[PDB]
Amino acid sequence: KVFERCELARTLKRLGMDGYRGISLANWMCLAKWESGYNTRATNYNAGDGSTDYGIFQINSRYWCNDGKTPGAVNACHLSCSALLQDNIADAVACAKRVVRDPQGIRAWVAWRNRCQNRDVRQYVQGCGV
Ligand code: NA
Repeated sequence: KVFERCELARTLKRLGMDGYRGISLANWMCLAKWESGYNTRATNYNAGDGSTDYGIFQINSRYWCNDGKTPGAVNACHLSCSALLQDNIADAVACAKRVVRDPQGIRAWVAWRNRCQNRDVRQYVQGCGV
């Protein structure tokens, strides 16, 4: 599923993302935009370490989910990476929350640092009623 902007804004809000561990909704929106273009079945293979980035938040298999084919990986979110390719994003949101509970927080994603950090991201939620 490829979400419309405001459609995603309200979906994330209903899932408890607005201000989670201090991260505004607009930051979560900006992250999803640059990571996947709001596409829940987006995937990216990294031949180097045999890992794959899954879903709307492009969460990596070396640490967060199990796909069975990533050498010496772990499963911190305790989910099959398939759960991160569902049209319903509740499981992906639970995993993104687990990711930010680590030391780096939202900085865990390099795309956030490049396209969202030190910028006014309010434009991602403007007009969505959130
Ligand atoms: Na894994």
